[PDB]
Amino acid sequence: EMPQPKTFGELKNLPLLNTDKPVQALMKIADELGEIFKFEAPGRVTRYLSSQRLIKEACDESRFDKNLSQALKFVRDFAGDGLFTSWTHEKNWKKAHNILLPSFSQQAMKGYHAMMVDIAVQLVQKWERLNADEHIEVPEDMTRLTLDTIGLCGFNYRFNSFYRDQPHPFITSMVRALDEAMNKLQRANPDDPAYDENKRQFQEDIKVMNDLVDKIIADRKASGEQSDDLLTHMLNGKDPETGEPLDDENIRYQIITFLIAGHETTSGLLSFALYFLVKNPHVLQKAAEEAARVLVDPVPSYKQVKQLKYVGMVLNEALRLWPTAPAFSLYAKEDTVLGGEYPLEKGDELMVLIPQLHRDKTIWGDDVEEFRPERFENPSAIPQHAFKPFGNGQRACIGQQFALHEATLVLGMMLKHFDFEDHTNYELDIKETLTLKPEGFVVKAKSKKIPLGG
Ligand code: HEM
Ligand SMILES: CC(C)C[C@H](NC(=O)CCCCCCCCCCCn1ccnc1)C(=O)O
Repeated sequence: EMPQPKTFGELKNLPLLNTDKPVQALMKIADELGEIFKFEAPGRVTRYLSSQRLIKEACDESRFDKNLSQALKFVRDFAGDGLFTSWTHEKNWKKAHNILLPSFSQQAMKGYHAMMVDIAVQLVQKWERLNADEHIEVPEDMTRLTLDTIGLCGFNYRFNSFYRDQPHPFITSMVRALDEAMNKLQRANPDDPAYDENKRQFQEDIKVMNDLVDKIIADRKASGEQSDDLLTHMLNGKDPETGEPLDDENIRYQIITFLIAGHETTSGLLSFALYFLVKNPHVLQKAAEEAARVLVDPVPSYKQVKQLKYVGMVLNEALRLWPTAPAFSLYAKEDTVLGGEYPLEKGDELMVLIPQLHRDKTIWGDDVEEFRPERFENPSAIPQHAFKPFGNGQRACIGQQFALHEATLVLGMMLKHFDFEDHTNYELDIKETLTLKPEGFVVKAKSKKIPLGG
């Protein structure tokens, strides 16, 4: 049979998720139980997969499709039928996928590059302007950068995060809505009066988000201004298959979806990469040498960013150890046998535990906990389905090239401009929300005093 972790009577395994750090908890469970285990809650069952052997089968699109976990279902209250929270079989999934894919291609990154540089220069200037006795709050600043980059490149909206101590009200509401959504994953009687306040606040937070986004869309339609950004493409684009464009409601859901993605999910990659670099100074030296050799102009060009090969290896190795969207869910399309040993019925759910997959010793060797960017020196020597930080197949991350372009640009500029000090000898503490973050990660940066382009 299938291993299963400890139970809590009629609550089955559900209380195991009643913790601050559920993914880390599930990883320990996988260390104990192996490549597959059953996880039961009242009314539901899912099987957690950790091995490349089984995950490669799960990633066969003829046999399994993307499932929406209860978490994703609660988030759908504000992300709607945007790309991330739609079923593959919903008309609006393929329609938006077809309309938006060209806006996310490697070719599209050339068009976003200048505005990415705009926000990256704001980060570099902030750090240049700190006084000698000060320090950097890494995740907080990386989030300023990533949120502002998606707002600007995406929809020509400036959140102006570097002008703020307290988040923009939209972000306050987005974060609190996401927290509420995932808090509901632990409530016996959702309709209890105790939760009346939570509900009022949730609706207020949804309205904050909708009002801003709907205004952004309406203002653009009225001006007729042809930016050339995601919003332009969504307003103008037609799905080649149906011949139809997106409606304004779905465009709003896509914008909210991109803003969530571009927040701590993408800034976590930068924060973990810097964490590993400061903990591995020889690797930081290699990466800084590439940045200084490649980034020879006052600001980076698109071409130069594509030449930061070792920087991209550092980012992939950070995604290997701490993928910031650490789990995705699948369902069986039909009755099928997994791995020649586990019979599944149509509808049965699977979870892919990505940090565990990325520690499969039969793929990576014994040293899986070492931070060694050289594992990605030839990124096509990596076996199929061994490395999945951006999900699978047609339901993989549409933002992968965007996230990697901004992370590579930013991290390159950081390494060119500053030497870094782990002045507190920071102890890794990974906070979990929808994403992963090295909470309390701080450094000091000493400027190399290299001028920036204006
Ligand atoms: C390091 C950064 C990122 C990582 C590791 C990541 C990871 C992932 C993963 C695992 C999925 C599959 C989700 C699932 O199966 O439930 C996904 C999907 C998606 N991501 Fe990303 N993501 C990142 C950044 C971004 C960014 C910056 C954007 C937008 C600007 C974005 C937009 C999306 C969208 C829209 C989907 C759903 C696409 C579809 O199903 O059609 N992501 N991402
Ligand atoms: C197996 C789980 C116990 C893992 C845990 N997830 C949740 O509690 C459920 C929370 C997931 C819901 C997130 C919904 C947000 C939808 C928008 C995502 C945008 N995005 C991200 C990546 N690319 C796009 C965790 O991640 O710590």
